[PDB]
Amino acid sequence: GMETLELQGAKLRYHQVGQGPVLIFIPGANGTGDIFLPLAEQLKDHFTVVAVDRRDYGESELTEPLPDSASNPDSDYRVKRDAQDIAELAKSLSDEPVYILGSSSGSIVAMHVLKDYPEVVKKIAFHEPPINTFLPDSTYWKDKNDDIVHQILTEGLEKGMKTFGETLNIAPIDAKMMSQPADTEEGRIEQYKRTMFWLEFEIRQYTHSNITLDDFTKYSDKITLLNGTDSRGSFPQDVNFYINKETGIPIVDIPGGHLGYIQKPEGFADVLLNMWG
Amino acid sequence: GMETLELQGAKLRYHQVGQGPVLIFIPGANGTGDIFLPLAEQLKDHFTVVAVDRRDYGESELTEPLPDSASNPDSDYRVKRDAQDIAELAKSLSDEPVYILGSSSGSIVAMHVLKDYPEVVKKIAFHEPPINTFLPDSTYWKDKNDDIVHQILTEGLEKGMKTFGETLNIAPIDAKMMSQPADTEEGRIEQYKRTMFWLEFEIRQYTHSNITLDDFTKYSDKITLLNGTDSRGSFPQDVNFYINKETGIPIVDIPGGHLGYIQKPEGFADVLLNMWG
Repeated sequence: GMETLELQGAKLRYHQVGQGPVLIFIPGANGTGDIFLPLAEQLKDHFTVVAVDRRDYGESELTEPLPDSASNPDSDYRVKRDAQDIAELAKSLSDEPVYILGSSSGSIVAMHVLKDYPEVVKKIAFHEPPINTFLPDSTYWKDKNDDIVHQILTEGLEKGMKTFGETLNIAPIDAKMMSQPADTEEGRIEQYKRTMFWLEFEIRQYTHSNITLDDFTKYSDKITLLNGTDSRGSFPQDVNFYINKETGIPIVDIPGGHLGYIQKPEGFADVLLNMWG
Repeated sequence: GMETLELQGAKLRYHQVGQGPVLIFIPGANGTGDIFLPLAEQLKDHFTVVAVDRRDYGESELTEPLPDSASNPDSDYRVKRDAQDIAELAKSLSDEPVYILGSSSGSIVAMHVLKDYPEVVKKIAFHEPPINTFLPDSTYWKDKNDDIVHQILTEGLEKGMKTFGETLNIAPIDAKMMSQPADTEEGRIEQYKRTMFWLEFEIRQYTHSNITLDDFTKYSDKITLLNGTDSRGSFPQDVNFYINKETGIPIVDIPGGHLGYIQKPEGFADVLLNMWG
């Protein structure tokens, strides 16, 4: 089983194995203490090894939502919160100061532990830290860092709905508006989760729904098949062409492309109104 | 404000505007009824226009978790659930059958409405549906569909931690293991959310933490700077080089690369044991 320390705002889960003085390992960008278990196995005879799931990852769970300003690139809430987690964890296990090793972003947490709770630090190791703040060329790296983040949020969205549109033969215009990044940071990540949910839970399950031609001839007099006039050649229109030629349901051409209801709202209306109004 | 219909397992939110017979619009892959508002504005004088947030998107909220088998590419739970939402929505607003238009995946929902609740369907329109099941070449498109999904889950993970590793000058080996896709579907999307959380809430906030050289000289006798021997040249090691040359904290070389604690667990141990044991 996995150990639990209940602290302010989170249930902190850790692995613990061995005998002796306490050795705490703080994980980097992966964030889970399991990456240290093959290391713990070697040291188990000489230290009580503690490998923590930092509070936002793995078996740890938040009992309170992250403060809203945590998304601000400048916030320091999470890194101080993680360091207090480690100090509180050391105090729960040992009456003397403990050994601490951090790697990558975990060594940055380790830097904040020494700075703010040195009383728990007997000895400490910083393994390959990527912090840039004190470097004479800090600005160069901080700006490089902000650039790739903003890139990835924007480029990840459009890269998926392109190979897709390209195999479905949709108009480039149409893929653009569909994978148009939102005008905001949270709205970019907002849109980003939807797009993943749509991938895993919608596209495969719906395009292979159990629908047959008998589901079109049954009430075929109630149906209309709509093709946009800007998006000829796309896979969706070939579907309509097949339904039409096997069932006799008419195809009505309607302005705009695959998003014609919002591309040409007035023309879409006029066709709908002529159809049903 | 936005309207609410409470149904089994979800609070279904919709927009409603206009006068006359009911016109329901079912959104496609974006999943939210707001995409139809410029269209509703044109029809508002001739229909009561209803533009639904399908239950997994937007202002709609699940009151029960999706059934676990929803992630199976073959599941039909969500598409039948969405169609029942529409039938229940039509019944709540109109004593006579209503007009229904679906687009893209929403027209696939519309196909399931006609099939299962035709009593609510007065007239119905399928706008450019991407369903392939009944086509003579179904298999060709279904297999194309599964391919891009499995691609995107795998290729999205590694594409971000490459431009990153390349600007931080980390060893290719090291980027590989860090953006190594998990051996499972949920574990690929599992790892995938962590990676996004790490982007937005960790990398910028930690690498620009407020740490100065005085946070290294203060208890510098307790500190050790660790560089892996396989990852020379990377940005993290230049950080250590700077700390070392400004403060006198020694650098201990330790086997493995940026993930040496798991790459060379036995060698990492021996160096740690010689250091502190």
